[PDB]
Amino acid sequence: ASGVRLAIVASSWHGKICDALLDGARKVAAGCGLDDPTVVRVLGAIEIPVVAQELARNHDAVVALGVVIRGQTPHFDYVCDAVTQGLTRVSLDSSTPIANGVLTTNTEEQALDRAGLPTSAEDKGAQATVAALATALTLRELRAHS
Amino acid sequence: ASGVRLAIVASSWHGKICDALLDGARKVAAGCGLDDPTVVRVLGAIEIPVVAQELARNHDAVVALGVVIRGQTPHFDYVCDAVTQGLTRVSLDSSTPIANGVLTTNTEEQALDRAGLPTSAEDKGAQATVAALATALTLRELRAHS
Amino acid sequence: ASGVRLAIVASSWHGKICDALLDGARKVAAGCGLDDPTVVRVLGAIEIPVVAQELARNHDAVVALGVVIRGQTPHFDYVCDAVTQGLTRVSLDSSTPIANGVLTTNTEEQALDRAGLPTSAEDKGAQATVAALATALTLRELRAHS
Amino acid sequence: ASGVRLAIVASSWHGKICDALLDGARKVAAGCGLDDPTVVRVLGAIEIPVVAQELARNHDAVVALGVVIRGQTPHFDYVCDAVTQGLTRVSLDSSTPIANGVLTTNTEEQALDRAGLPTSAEDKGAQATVAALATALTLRELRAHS
Amino acid sequence: ASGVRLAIVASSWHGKICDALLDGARKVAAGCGLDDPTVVRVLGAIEIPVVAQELARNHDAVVALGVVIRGQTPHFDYVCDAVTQGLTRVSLDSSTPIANGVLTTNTEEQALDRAGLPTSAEDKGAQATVAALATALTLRELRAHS
Ligand SMILES: O=c1[nH]c(=O)c2c([nH]1)n(C[C@@H](O)[C@H](O)[C@H](O)CO)c(=O)n2CCCCC(F)(F)P(=O)(O)O
Ligand SMILES: O=c1[nH]c(=O)c2c([nH]1)n(C[C@@H](O)[C@H](O)[C@H](O)CO)c(=O)n2CCCCC(F)(F)P(=O)(O)O
Ligand SMILES: O=c1[nH]c(=O)c2c([nH]1)n(C[C@@H](O)[C@H](O)[C@H](O)CO)c(=O)n2CCCCC(F)(F)P(=O)(O)O
Ligand SMILES: O=c1[nH]c(=O)c2c([nH]1)n(C[C@@H](O)[C@H](O)[C@H](O)CO)c(=O)n2CCCCC(F)(F)P(=O)(O)O
Ligand SMILES: O=c1[nH]c(=O)c2c([nH]1)n(C[C@@H](O)[C@H](O)[C@H](O)CO)c(=O)n2CCCCC(F)(F)P(=O)(O)O
Ligand SMILES: [K+]
Ligand SMILES: [K+]
Ligand SMILES: [K+]
Ligand SMILES: [K+]
Ligand SMILES: [K+]
Ligand SMILES: [K+]
Ligand SMILES: [K+]
Ligand SMILES: [K+]
Ligand SMILES: [K+]
Ligand SMILES: [K+]
Ligand SMILES: [K+]
Ligand SMILES: [K+]
Ligand SMILES: [K+]
Ligand SMILES: [K+]
Ligand SMILES: [K+]
Ligand SMILES: [K+]
Ligand SMILES: [K+]
Repeated sequence: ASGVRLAIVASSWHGKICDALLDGARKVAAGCGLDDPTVVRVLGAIEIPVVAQELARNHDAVVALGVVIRGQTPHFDYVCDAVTQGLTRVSLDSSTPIANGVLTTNTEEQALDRAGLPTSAEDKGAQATVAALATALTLRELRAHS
Repeated sequence: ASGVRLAIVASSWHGKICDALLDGARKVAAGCGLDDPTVVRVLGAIEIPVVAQELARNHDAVVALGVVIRGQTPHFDYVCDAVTQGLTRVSLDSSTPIANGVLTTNTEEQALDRAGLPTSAEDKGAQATVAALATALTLRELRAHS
Repeated sequence: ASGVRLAIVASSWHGKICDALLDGARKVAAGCGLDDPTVVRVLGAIEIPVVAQELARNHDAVVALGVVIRGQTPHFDYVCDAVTQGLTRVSLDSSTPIANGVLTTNTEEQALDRAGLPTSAEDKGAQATVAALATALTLRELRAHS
Repeated sequence: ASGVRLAIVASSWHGKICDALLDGARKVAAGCGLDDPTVVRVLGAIEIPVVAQELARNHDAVVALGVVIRGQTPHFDYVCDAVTQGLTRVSLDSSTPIANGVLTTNTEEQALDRAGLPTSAEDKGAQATVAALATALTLRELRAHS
Repeated sequence: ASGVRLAIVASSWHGKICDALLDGARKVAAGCGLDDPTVVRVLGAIEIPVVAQELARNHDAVVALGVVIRGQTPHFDYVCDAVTQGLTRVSLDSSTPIANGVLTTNTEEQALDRAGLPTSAEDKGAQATVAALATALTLRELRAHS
């Protein structure tokens, strides 16, 4: 995937988990021959789509990373709705894969188990990056060349 | 339906169930006189809409196939929301039927029962392909000729 | 309403209830002076929006008819979400009333009770056609004439 | 506020409660010295957005009035989804305030208590009309002038 | 951030809490070198998106502030849906961060605890303003300059 132009936008709310997701995404990229993806940090998940929109103008794939954990109020629901609506719109507006590596969990324990920290069962940041690269390559093959 | 240009995009997440959906889809297409539909694989359901969008540009119908099974977190809900929002937008943007053969189940048992395996109650992949082809033929008759 | 150009698109999933809805729609149309509305059948509710979009280009109102009954899986929810998002978009894109006569029930008995059979409490097919025609006539009044 | 061009669109479903909302709306408009608002009736809440779209072309603000009361089926949910999606889209397409005076209650008593009868705790018809007028005035001040 | 043009739109439903969110927003802005953000008041949360849309034409970031507290009817859900859908669209239409500082809580107690009063656990008005400003600065760096 060495010719793929990859961007990663990672939210910061939930610093340690977000750092873990970003590390996983960056390692997949480097594993795939990309040592220099564009990496941008934003404060919360709601800020991701507008930045992803900008990044989609100059990249073949964008990986969105973040962590949303339910609390005591309906806020969780609306944060997640905004992200889903935003990322879906951006991908289709730009005809560019925007992989969703934004964790949406009920508990912190669940988020930790999915961030690819040392004891985690999985890494959604890494998975989201494979998805982004694989889709970019597939689109490259489907589009105009001769 | 021998003149209809059909594309099938299939998510890889639950590989065995996805293989089963694709088999049903392909057999329907072949029975209707189409031995060579455009078949594209993607990694996860979220990746389907952007690829479906590309395929809608030069096909009369697109069949989306995949399997989303609910787990411990709200992830299931947001994957399904993205797929719904995306496929709906793509079909209307492109004025092209995008048939939904993306299983959205609570259990693996339920998904298996709907993948048209020897013992399955039904085959969602075959059903979605019938729907895509029937709708394309209907649109052809509705539109400009002769 | 003899001057209004009416289309009716009806899904075939749950055939007898759909037939019942279509009968109610046709009777209202005839009563309002329209013996020959454009009637198109599709396989499932998900196929309605793209066909409604096509019909909206050539008609003053479209009636969407269908039956979606909840089963074992979350699939009901997303089918209904798709229908709602699609018809809403189509109505506003085309500035054309698209009446929602798509039943969304928990049981078959509920669906029967709203299909306007001899024993039914109401006829949603008839209701949706009144809604479509009334709204078309209202828009005709509000828009440019002399 | 005497120079704002106001339109009101009110659905007819639950006629008495719909009339109460409308009286509250008209009272506010008269109280603010408005030239007779454009008043349009539609059959059900789903018809409101397309008519509000037409009204927004010729008015500084639109008040949407209606009553949706939950029953036995999931249909309440999808009616409200459609209204929410439609009105939000119309407001933004037209850059015009569309005030949401559409009651969404679980019971008839709840709707009555919010419709501005002598014994009502609230008057949501009046409130929506205040919001419409205020927002129109705010926009006028924000936009281009001497 | 002294060169960023900031706008704040604040709903007046729940006056005291709104004032508190606004104070947090203004303090963050002042701390980052902005003493004079554009501040606009609206009556309800549903009015925010149309005003944010106007503000986005003339500003680098917009902070939406407000308070939606659940009551006895589903109406809370649809207000929050409208705000979520609206703000998300406005941000992407305008390619401008629209920060969501609209509290969505089950109780008045919860809203007070998130408004940054003296004994509050957090200040979401302050948080939303940091988000808006950080995202504007990020976008400035990503976009065209020499
Ligand atoms: O990445 C995130 N992850 C998050 O978990 C998050 C974020 N972001 N934001 C806010 C953020 O998305 C925006 O920056 C903010 O709304 C301003 O735009 C949140 O308010 N949250 C908290 C959502 C859950 C609310 C809760 F804290 F659990 P509560 O106890 O208030 O219900
Ligand atoms: O076809 C799928 N089928 C799926 O079941 C799926 C997919 N895809 N993706 C993610 C995938 O769609 C994207 O590739 C990813 O978000 C990157 O964009 C998932 O996270 N899932 C799992 C959703 C359910 C998560 C769960 F495992 F059940 P959990 O226990 O974490 O709640
Ligand atoms: O009119 C309908 N009415 C329907 O009830 C329907 C339809 N259509 N479709 C599918 C259909 O909308 C599309 O043709 C298909 O997805 C291909 O695009 C469905 O899958 N359904 C079934 C939804 C209910 C799910 C269930 F069958 F009960 P389950 O037990 O699998 O949850
Ligand atoms: O203003 C309304 N208020 C309403 O309460 C309403 C409306 N409209 N419509 C239908 C109507 O919006 C459209 O005219 C129709 O779908 C055709 O487009 C409804 O079906 N309803 C009722 C929703 C269904 C609830 C119920 F009838 F009680 P049920 O027991 O069937 O769940
Ligand atoms: O900022 C707000 N905060 C709010 O809490 C609010 C607002 N606004 N609006 C209405 C408002 O958004 C609009 O101005 C109105 O719909 C007209 O467009 C409301 O109806 N509410 C009340 C929502 C909850 C309703 C309830 F009071 F809990 P109920 O008991 O009626 O269900
Ligand atoms: K791109
Ligand atoms: K929790
Ligand atoms: K990691
Ligand atoms: K090619
Ligand atoms: K096509
Ligand atoms: K499960
Ligand atoms: K099969
Ligand atoms: K038309
Ligand atoms: K059932
Ligand atoms: K009937
Ligand atoms: K006129
Ligand atoms: K206007
Ligand atoms: K009830
Ligand atoms: K701007
Ligand atoms: K409460
Ligand atoms: K404060
Ligand atoms: K740059």
